[PDB]
Amino acid sequence: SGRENLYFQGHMAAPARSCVYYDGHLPATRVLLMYVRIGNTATITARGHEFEVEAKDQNCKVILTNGKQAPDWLAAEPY
Repeated sequence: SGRENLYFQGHMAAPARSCVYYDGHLPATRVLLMYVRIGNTATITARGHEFEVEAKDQNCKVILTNGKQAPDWLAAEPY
């Protein structure tokens, strides 16, 4: 609880200018859907549901270009 100590610089999602869409509730159970270039749109079909996304920024939120919010299981991380 109370020990102000630093945390190691660890492997995190690095802004690699591509958003990689995964079906994953966690960054562990993630299933590789596709790689989208930052600044491009992509129809993500998962479970027979198409999510038209736009890889807005290299933080890689899953923001649908159709105006929707995606399910919690739909993740994106920069490659």
